[PDB]
Amino acid sequence: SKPVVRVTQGVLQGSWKVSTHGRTYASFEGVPYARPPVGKYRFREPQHLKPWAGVWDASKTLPQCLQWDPFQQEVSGSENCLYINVHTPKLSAGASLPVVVFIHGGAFMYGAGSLYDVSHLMDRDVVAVTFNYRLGPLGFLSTGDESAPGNAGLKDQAFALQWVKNNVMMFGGNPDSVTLTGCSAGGASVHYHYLSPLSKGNFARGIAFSGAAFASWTHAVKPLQNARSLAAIVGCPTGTNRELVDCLKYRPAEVVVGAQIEMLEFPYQQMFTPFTPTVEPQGTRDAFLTQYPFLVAQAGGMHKVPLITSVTSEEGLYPAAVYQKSPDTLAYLEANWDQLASNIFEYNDTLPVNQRAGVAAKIKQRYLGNKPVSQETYPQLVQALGDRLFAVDVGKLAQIHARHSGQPTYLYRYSFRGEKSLSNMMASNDKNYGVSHADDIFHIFKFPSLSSTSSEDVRMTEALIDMIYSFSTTGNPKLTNEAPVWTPVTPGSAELSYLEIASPSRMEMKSSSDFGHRSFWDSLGFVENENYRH
Ligand SMILES: *[C@@H]1O[C@H](CO)[C@@H](O[C@@H]2O[C@H](CO)[C@@H](O[C@@H]3O[C@H](CO)[C@@H](O)[C@H](O[C@H]4O[C@H](CO)[C@@H](O)[C@H](O)[C@@H]4O[C@H]4O[C@H](CO)[C@@H](O)[C@H](O)[C@@H]4O)[C@@H]3O)[C@H](O)[C@H]2NC(C)=O)[C@H](O)[C@H]1NC(C)=O
Repeated sequence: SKPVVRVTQGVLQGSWKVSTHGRTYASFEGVPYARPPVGKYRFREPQHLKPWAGVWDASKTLPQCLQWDPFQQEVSGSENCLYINVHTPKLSAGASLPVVVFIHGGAFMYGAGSLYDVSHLMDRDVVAVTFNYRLGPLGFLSTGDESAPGNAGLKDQAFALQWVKNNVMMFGGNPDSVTLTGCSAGGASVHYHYLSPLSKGNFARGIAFSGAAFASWTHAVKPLQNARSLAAIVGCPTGTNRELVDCLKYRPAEVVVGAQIEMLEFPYQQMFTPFTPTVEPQGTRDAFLTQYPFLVAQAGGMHKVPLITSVTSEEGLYPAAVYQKSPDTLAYLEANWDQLASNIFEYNDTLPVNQRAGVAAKIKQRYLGNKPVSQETYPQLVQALGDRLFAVDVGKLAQIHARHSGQPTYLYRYSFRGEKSLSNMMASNDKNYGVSHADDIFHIFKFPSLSSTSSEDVRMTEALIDMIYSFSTTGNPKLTNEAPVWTPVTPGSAELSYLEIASPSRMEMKSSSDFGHRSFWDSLGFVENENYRH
C-alpha cells in the first residue's frame, strides 16, 4: 500500500524507497508548491497554487525548469517545473524530525532538485527536501523597474521554504528545525535567504557549500542591459521596458532560454549566466532584496541563526575542468587571455573596459608567474578561478556572519579526493586534477554516475551526514568521535579558524589570515563588496 499524505493543496501518493543501508522511507516527488509560471505569469513572482482534485501521483520526479544545459548543449525541461520532493523515514505528524532542505547548483542557469538522490541521508532521522526554482531569464529577468523587478527564482525558493514551514509536519518534519543547505548557486542562494525579509524565521540554521551571495557571478549589476540584449537577439522591438517584457512573454519559452548564449561576451564555455539575482527597485512590493548583499550583511542584516560554509581544495575545476574536454581550449585561453580574463573570472560588469588589460596582467603575474596557459600551468589556473569565484567570498561570508550574528559560524576546507570527481563529467576523462567544486556534495547526495561504494568514500559519506545530523540536533558539528573538536570562527578576528578535512580519519583545526588570497583579489579595483557604489 503506497504512502499517502494530505498537504494544504490536497492528497499525495508517493513510493517506498530504500536508504543506502537497507532502511525503508517514503518518497513524495513532483509535488507542486506554486501555480505553473506560464502565460501572463512568466517572469512574475510565484502565485498561490489552487488545490487539486483527487490524488496527485508523487511516485516519480516531474520536469526540471526550462534551462540551457551547457553539458548537453540543448534547451530541456518545462515552464511547468515548480516541484518539491520530500523524503521521510518516519511518515507520522508527531515524529518532529530535523528537516534538511537542499537548493541545487548550476550557476542559476541549469540543474534540478530531482538530480539529488537522498538515499544516504535516509539512514538518519531527518526529512530531506529537494526542489526546482526558475532559472536563467525565466527566473532572473530584470528591467530594473516595475515591468520586471528581478529575483523571481529566489522568490520561488522563498515560496518553497514557506511551503515546507506549512506542510513538512505531515511528513514528520519539525518546521522549527529546518537546516537550509545548497551548493554553487545553491550556496549563494542560502546566503541570499539569510539577507531577505521573505525567508526570515523559515530556517533554524544554514550550510552554504562553496557559494556566497558576495560572489560576482551570483549578482547582476546591469540587468536592463542583459534584458535589452536578450530581447534584441529574439527580434523583439526595443522601446519601453513594458514592450520588452511583453514581447518576451509571447515568444516561445524555448527561444527565450536558448537565446541567452548568443549575448555579447556570454560566459566562456557557458558555465555561468548573466541572468542572476539582482537588487530589485525601491518600493517593489514583497521584494526578495532591495539592497546590495554586502551593504545588508555589513549593516548586520543577516538572520541570526548558525552557519556552516565551506570550499574544496580545487574549487576552480568549476569551470576549469570543461577546459580539458577539447584539447584546443587551453591554447585558446593563452592566445586570448587579455580579452577573456574579465570573462572566466566574472568581472565583465564590475571593472571599466579600459582597466581589463591591467587586471589580466596582474592575475597572470600572481598565479601563473606570467607563464603561458598550458597543461603545465593548469593547476595554478584552477587555484586562480577557485580563489576568485568561490573561496574568497566564502571566507567573507564566514567572517561577516561570525562578526554580526552572535551565532556559531563554522568554516571547512575539503581536500579529500575519493574514487570519483565532478571533473570526470565536465572533462569527459578519469584524470585526477584534485578535489573539484561539489566533490563533498556528491558524498551527501547520489548524483547520476558520480556516486562511489569504495570503503574510504562510504566513510566520508557517513562523516558528512554526521556533520549535518549533529549540526541539526546538538548544534555542534562533528564528522567523527576521534576528530579534534571543530572550533567556530572567532567573532571579529582577522584570523579564520577552519576544519581542514584531508580524509574521513584525518582532520585538524587550521587558520588563515588571507583566505582565498583575498588581499590579492580585493586590490584589483573591482566595483564589488568593500569597493561597491551606485
Ligand atoms: C559584458 O560587458 C560588456 C562591456 O560593457 C557589455 O558590452 C556591451 O554590450 C552591449 C550589447 O549587449 C552593447 O550595446 C550595443 O551598443 C551599440 C552601440 O554602437 C548599439 O548598436 C546596440 O544597439 C542595439 O542593441 C540594443 C540591445 O542590445 C537595442 O536596444 C538597440 O535598439 C539596438 O538594436 C538594433 O540592433 C540589434 C542587433 O544588435 C537588432 O537586432 C535590433 O533589431 C536593432 O536593429 C547596443 O546598444 C555595448 O556596446 C557593449 N559595450 C562595449 C563597450 O562593448 C556586454 O553586454 C556584457 N555582457 C554580459 C553578458 O553581461
